[PDB]
Amino acid sequence: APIKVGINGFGRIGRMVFQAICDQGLIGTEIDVVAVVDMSTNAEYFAYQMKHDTVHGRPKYTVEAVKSSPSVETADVLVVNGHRIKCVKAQRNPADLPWGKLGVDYVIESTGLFTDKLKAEGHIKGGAKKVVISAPASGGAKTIVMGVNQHEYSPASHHVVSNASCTTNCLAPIVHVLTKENFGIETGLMTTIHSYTATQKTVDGVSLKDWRGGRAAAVNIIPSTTGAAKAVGMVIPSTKGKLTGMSFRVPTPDVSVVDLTFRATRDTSIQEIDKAIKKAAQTYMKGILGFTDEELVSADFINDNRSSVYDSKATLQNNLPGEKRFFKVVSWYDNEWAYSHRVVDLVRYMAAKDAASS
Amino acid sequence: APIKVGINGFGRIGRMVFQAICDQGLIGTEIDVVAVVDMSTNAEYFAYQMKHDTVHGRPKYTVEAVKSSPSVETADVLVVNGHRIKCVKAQRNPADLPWGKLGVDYVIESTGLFTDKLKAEGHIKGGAKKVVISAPASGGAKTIVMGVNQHEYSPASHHVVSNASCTTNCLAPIVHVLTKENFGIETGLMTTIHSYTATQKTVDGVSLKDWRGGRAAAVNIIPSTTGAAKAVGMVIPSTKGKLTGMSFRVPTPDVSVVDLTFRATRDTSIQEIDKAIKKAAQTYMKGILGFTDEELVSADFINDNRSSVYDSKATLQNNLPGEKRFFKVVSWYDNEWAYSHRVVDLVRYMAAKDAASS
Amino acid sequence: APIKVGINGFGRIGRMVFQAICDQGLIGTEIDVVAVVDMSTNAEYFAYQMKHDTVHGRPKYTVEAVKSSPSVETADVLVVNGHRIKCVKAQRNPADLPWGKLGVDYVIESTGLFTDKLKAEGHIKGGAKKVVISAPASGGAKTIVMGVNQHEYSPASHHVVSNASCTTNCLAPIVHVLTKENFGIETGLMTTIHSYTATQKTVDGVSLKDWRGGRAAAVNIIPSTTGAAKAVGMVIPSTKGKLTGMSFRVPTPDVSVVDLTFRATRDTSIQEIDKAIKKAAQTYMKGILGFTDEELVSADFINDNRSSVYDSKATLQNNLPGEKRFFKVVSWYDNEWAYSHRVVDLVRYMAAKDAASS
Amino acid sequence: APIKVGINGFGRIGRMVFQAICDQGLIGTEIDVVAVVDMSTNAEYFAYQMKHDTVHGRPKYTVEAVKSSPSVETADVLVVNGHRIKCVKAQRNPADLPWGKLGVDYVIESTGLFTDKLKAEGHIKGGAKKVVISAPASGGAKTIVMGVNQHEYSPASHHVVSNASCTTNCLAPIVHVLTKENFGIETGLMTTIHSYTATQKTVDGVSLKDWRGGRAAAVNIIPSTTGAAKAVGMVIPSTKGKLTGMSFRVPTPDVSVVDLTFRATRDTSIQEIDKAIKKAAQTYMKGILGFTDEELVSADFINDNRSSVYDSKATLQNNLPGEKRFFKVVSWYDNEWAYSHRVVDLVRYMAAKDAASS
Ligand SMILES: COc1cc(OC)cc(C(=O)N[C@@H]2[C@H](O)[C@@H](CO)O[C@H]2n2cnc3c(NCc4cccc5ccccc45)ncnc32)c1
Ligand SMILES: COc1cc(OC)cc(C(=O)N[C@@H]2[C@H](O)[C@@H](CO)O[C@H]2n2cnc3c(NCc4cccc5ccccc45)ncnc32)c1
Ligand SMILES: COc1cc(OC)cc(C(=O)N[C@@H]2[C@H](O)[C@@H](CO)O[C@H]2n2cnc3c(NCc4cccc5ccccc45)ncnc32)c1
Ligand SMILES: COc1cc(OC)cc(C(=O)N[C@@H]2[C@H](O)[C@@H](CO)O[C@H]2n2cnc3c(NCc4cccc5ccccc45)ncnc32)c1
Repeated sequence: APIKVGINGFGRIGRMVFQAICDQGLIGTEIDVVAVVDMSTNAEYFAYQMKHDTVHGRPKYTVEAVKSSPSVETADVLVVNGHRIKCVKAQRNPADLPWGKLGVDYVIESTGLFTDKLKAEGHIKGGAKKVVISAPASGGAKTIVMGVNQHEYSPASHHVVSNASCTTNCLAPIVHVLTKENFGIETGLMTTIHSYTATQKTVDGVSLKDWRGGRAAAVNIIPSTTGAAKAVGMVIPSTKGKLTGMSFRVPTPDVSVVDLTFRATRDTSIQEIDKAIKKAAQTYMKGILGFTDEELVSADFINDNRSSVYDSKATLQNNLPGEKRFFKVVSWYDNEWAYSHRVVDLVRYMAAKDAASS
Repeated sequence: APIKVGINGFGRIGRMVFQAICDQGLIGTEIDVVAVVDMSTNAEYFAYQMKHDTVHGRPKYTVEAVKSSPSVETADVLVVNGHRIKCVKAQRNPADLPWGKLGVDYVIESTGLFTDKLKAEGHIKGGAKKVVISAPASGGAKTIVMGVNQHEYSPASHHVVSNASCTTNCLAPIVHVLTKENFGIETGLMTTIHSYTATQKTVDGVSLKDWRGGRAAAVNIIPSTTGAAKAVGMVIPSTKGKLTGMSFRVPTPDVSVVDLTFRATRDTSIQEIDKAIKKAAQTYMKGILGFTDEELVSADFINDNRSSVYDSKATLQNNLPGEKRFFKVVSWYDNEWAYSHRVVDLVRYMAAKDAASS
Repeated sequence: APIKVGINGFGRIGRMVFQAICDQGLIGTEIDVVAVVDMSTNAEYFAYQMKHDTVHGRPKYTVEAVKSSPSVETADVLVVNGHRIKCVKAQRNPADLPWGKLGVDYVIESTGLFTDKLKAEGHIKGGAKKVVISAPASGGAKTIVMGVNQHEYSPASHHVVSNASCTTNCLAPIVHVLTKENFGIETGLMTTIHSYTATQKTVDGVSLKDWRGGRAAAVNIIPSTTGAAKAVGMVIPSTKGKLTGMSFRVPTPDVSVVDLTFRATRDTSIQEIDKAIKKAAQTYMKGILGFTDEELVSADFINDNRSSVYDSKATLQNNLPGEKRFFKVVSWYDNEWAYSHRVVDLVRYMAAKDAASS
Repeated sequence: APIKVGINGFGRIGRMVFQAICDQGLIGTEIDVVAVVDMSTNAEYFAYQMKHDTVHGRPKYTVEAVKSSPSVETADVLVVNGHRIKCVKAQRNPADLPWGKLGVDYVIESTGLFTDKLKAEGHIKGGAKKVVISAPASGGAKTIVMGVNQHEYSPASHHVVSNASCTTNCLAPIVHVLTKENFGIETGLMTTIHSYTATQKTVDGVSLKDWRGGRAAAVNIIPSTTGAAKAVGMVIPSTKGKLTGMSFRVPTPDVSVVDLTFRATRDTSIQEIDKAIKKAAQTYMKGILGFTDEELVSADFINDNRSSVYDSKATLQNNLPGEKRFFKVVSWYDNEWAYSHRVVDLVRYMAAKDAASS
């Protein structure tokens, strides 16, 4: 029984998510992407965008654009590895979307305009069963981070779920084992050296909400606030009010790194922490949290699908010799690639669980 | 009698133009910028943007934001070197602008939405007397390139003028001395290595009109088209249908270079062309066309206000040993800074001539 | 009978060449890289450099560093896909290299210090049979561009061959078909928008020979001279003194594009030229010269091994409507990747022909 | 009595220092730069390098290259604002420099090859009096940070002084007031997002000592270690073994930022710390420690000569709501410009004190 999904909003996020599905070879067999929705239905343009990625290169699958009817002037259907995907026109209100008419049960909300629990529900009123917001959510939506708290998903209570953010998906895993392995965490501050994103400007532009955010992105180091710190508090309750952090947008199109500085509950050492993270990466966190012993740089993590990949050498070489409480942990993450795979993982999980409970 | 001007659209272009007025020390004495119009009237945000520029640095003048009335919650008035500038709320149709009520005679149209002669004329219906479009125009608007054909401006015939484009303001000067010095020009192809601009995207985004133009700007070499070639045909009629060119957008926030390859009418040499350009730069083109004998790079032309600055070394060293017809000329230009000064020079010219003819 | 090859100089060029060999799955079976020579014999460092590449990503083969004798402190042997490569200490004079002692017949001279025919011959005096300079040569060394004039290679006369440069390998193929298909070429000027290289500096630095070439590389458009223009005159005699060109180094780590402007001998059209290049690419130039009908950017050519891939849309869209003589041709090239594959192709060709003639 | 100074090593650092002098308008009157030493004496090249800077732009003073004798083929004398500066030939051993013969008392060691106390003393053996190493020093040399411990300079005991590093000159000031204002500092970890430098590579290159540091600089986030953390322990004794930090080299040619995370001794608040830093910046730290309330970005600090400029907004907005011990402090610094001005200030301080004690 292929999971009927729909993607509302086919921008960087949307496409990435779709590509992640196709990349995992789930298209057709496991997941059926009935359709994608956006301000345009020009399938030829979508194929172009999918076939060529500045950062992620060429896809391992075949993409072609065709016409639903030999009547239509411009393609409106996408064909990935044979499977057919419908390019549907966008709506101002999610409830106006023909989800029920199309047979879509799970809608991936990635337009960034419906991050509010109430507004997102519109998809269900449109005929959808479940909605997964590919970004932080507001309005009391269940936030989940694969590898940290997916077990808290309630098929009967949760209908609008949030996959949090890319940064949160990198920090939470670390914080998760730090607390689970009973290392404790009195308080902590994290800084993320983050690659610039679509919301930024090429040259100095307009940004009334975020003044710094409007400055030339690939020529500046741009400070910015982030909720990934507090958000982890929702996935890991015990950390509420103990964690906070900021971001530094820098001249890279993709891949970011987390720098966590925290104080432990009981005396320990950087070595202990090191081994515990590695051990977790090889056991209950495999696939989500990984690690490296190599002298790597951002470029080396492109297309790495782990939500968080711990940098052992960087960590061990930059802590106090015999410190027992104050530590710094460094973990990388492909802010685009990994997050996308997590959205897929979240959907498959929910679907598998929604079916199990019947 | 200070020229009463109004800037419609206060983005990069609008500000740069305004900064060029201030930088030239014309604010107040020579030019009276009665007001600027944008979707926002937040003078504090405008002050911020003017006081800090990634590429051009800090201004040589003082900029402060004040309140028209102590009642207003957020500053709506800009104070540059004592002169007061009004921050007015934008309108959908230029004709609704209170130009006449503000006493504005010359309007600088730089929103990018009224490049059409018919739409731009709305400012005049709004009360303005003359309009200068800070970009290429359509609908039969007189196009002028200072130092090439300002003498063709007709106070009684032209009311909506276009200052052309940055690139055109770089090529025209060259082509102008090439034809004036009777070198001739059978045909010519020009390629411009241009810095990326506001219309581009930080990361792969949406660009239906220009597909390549949607790719990550600071990380790719992006081919694009340019009308600068044909436009020079309107400023210099003799070149109609003889010129054409293309552009390559590269990873630089500012400063571009023009690579002109053309075939001369009569036998000559690159040394001849070289001496001529330098001669013209020192005489009838001074201030508009300049040149350099130094081993410079793009950064070296930041804040250079000449529309086009000829590169002697680069030219002399890259032509055929004894060629007599087929040549290549290289000239730099600060695509932001110079163009901005030109808009100011055009306004001052129009104003002086409008007044002279009474 | 595995070709015995030795790499002198294991820098960007040398490694790329090596990776090209391994990538083509030639390591061991077809080509035996007996050893690589450099200022360091630290195999662990070389492994690191080969296992991680900022631009080309991770290798498809396995690389491991081991010790020749359990005695040595630091590994001095590289093991790729099982094959053992010796890491040998560099020498001031190539004649001091143990080529004969190692059984090396073909030496890849890529240190950039022995581009002179006389100095390169030192390898032969050292025991080697043939020398391939992975760069433009001087001193009368035979220059060869695969796909254009490899047939002119003489196993008895040519012992020190030059693969030319990346730029020459992109332009020659084009020029080759232009002349072969009898399009003619009175004169021609080419400009290459080239990615920065190892010879450049991160921040303004020292470069007595090339003043401009010493300025911050990733933040400037840096003009420079190129011999790729004249060099094509040696591979395609008929073009001697007819071609010339220049380069513009821009802020990209890899991939460049050639902008060729030329005047044909007989009347023709850009469409004729377009179809001809596409035909040549699909026939006698397949593998060397390719083409594209897509709206691509530099990043799309990363890892493309064709010496030159013609841009059809960019070319057709930027030429004069009904021009018959003056044209512009656009072709891209992964200046690093493709050139490397050519070096390997040159070597295999030579080796096959040296054996045949006996 | 003009301070007789000599610059050994005229690279980025050297020039910067020399330009700092001229910029301050000290050249000639206060400081007499008798000469500069480097592998080359080509004054014309030096003038070029000084008249054009990718990051800092054009100089406010005039630079010209002349010949000591109308005999010499290439200029060997620099003429800034009239003052004459000799361009001397470099030596392998500092003791072989004609410092005594030239009348140079204070030598600025900025070659990076003589950071060792013992080797640097060679300048004094060459006839010099005092030596200032424009970089961290080893061998037990007195390290001083203007605004933090210049008073600890002993004219009779210290003959080889170290101005520390750019990063240390940024963190020290902050830590200084943190301790002086009795906020206390149990332990502290600092991360510095640093622009790339001359030691890095444009494309993946050779770097045996620092493997990651060899990777393409302007296209990666590169982790690295830094002694700036421990170094503050020598300038501020009470901080020994309490501080430690790391660095992240990002794609920016200049300007860096410090992210300090520390635990205080007694209960306090971020607001307290904020007001304290500002107070200190207006009083005893003026000229060394500055601050901003604006939404700035890296580019906004170019040409800022303060050793450290505290970011109040960034700081206040990214700490825990009611935290009393665990805090984060952010401060920018033009790693090139500021440090250079400090070197000059150190020299003027030492000279004024050397003379005072007689
Ligand atoms: C690729 O094709 C194009 C072409 C285009 O230009 C016309 C814009 C976009 C674009 O913005 N594309 C957006 C971008 O790629 C991504 C947001 O991160 O999702 C897209 N997007 C934005 N709004 C969307 C929507 N409903 C909202 C909506 C629908 C109808 C009217 C509205 C009026 C006011 C405010 C909202 C309105 N439904 C689906 N995708 C959306 C995409
Ligand atoms: C700096 O402050 C802000 C804040 C903001 O968001 C709230 C948007 C902008 C912005 O877009 N800023 C634009 C940008 O800075 C610059 C274009 O290069 O001009 C601005 N701009 C956009 N439209 C403008 C206009 N009339 C058009 C117009 C007026 C009224 C309603 C309209 C409805 C639909 C379509 C057009 C409408 N008049 C003047 N400046 C304008 C600037
Ligand atoms: C990773 O290993 C390292 C370490 C290093 O630092 C010490 C430098 C390099 C490096 O420059 N590496 C260079 C770089 O990778 C590449 C040139 O693009 O070739 C390397 N290279 C430079 N000279 C070489 C040589 N013989 C010349 C030579 C050898 C011995 C003495 C000489 C004295 C004077 C003049 C020439 C001398 N043989 C092999 N590779 C060479 C490589
Ligand atoms: C423009 O002028 C040029 C030209 C050049 O190439 C020809 C190299 C440089 C350059 O490297 N320039 C170096 C660079 O700009 C900076 C160090 O970061 O200082 C320069 N530098 C390096 N060594 C120097 C020295 N004595 C040391 C020395 C002197 C003589 C021989 C030595 C042999 C082995 C080891 C050390 C040797 N004295 C002054 N400046 C120096 C500068």
